[PDB]
Amino acid sequence: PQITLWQRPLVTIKIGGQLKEALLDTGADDTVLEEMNLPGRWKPKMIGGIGGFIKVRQYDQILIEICGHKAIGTVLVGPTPVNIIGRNLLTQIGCTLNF
Amino acid sequence: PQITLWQRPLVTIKIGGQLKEALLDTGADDTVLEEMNLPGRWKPKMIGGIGGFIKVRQYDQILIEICGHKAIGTVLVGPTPVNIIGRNLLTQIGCTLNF
Ligand SMILES: CC(C)CN(C[C@@H](O)[C@H](Cc1cccc(F)c1)NC(=O)O[C@H]1[C@H]2CO[C@H]3OC[C@@H]1[C@H]3C2)S(=O)(=O)c1ccc2nc(NC3CC3)sc2c1
Repeated sequence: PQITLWQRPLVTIKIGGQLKEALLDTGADDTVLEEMNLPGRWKPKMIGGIGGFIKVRQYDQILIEICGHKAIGTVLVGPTPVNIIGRNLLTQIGCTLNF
Repeated sequence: PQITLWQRPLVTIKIGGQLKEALLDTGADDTVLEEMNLPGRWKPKMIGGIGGFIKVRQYDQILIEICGHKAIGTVLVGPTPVNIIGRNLLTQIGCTLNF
């Protein structure tokens, strides 16, 4: 699709057997999801944003279906206020900005 | 232009007589710039992001030239780690996401 930006660019994702909504976020290097139940091992990481940092669990080689496209990569799970799809996965689905 | 997302989507902006770089950020509702010298009145505001909140100065009807396109709107100025162009201004320059 083409998505204009008059509203937040939310999409449906499927990850870990679960359906969620997430924001297509060109300002995010990485993908950060709300606390959720994922299988597998993970590693602790801290990440920064506008208001300081948060501790996240880093999961690698996770499958995520984003508005009907499949992608595999790193997903960070922790206390983010919004589910964010970052450039690590936006590149895999072929997303571009245009103006 | 069309911008792919293998690198951060940075652009040059001109605001308040000054040249800066900023990130085209579809995950940002509003535009948030580093502390900088802007003329005019402003109002205090707090905004939230991944790691808590920050206090910003809200300036309205500010002219900003973003990669060669002009836009007028609200700019929030405060301790953000990165200069962010949000959807309030991305819509004015006609920016879309595509995949
Ligand atoms: C600050 C930008 C630079 C980065 N952020 C991505 C922005 O798009 C976030 C998304 C957002 C939206 C809503 C709530 C949020 F909690 C967060 N928007 C944002 O703060 O906007 C603020 C501000 C704008 O107006 C309004 O609109 C939303 C909200 C409110 C006030 S990030 O989430 O912090 C991030 C994400 C991934 C990531 N990966 C990293 N990896 C390591 C470096 C390698 S670091 C890193 C940091």
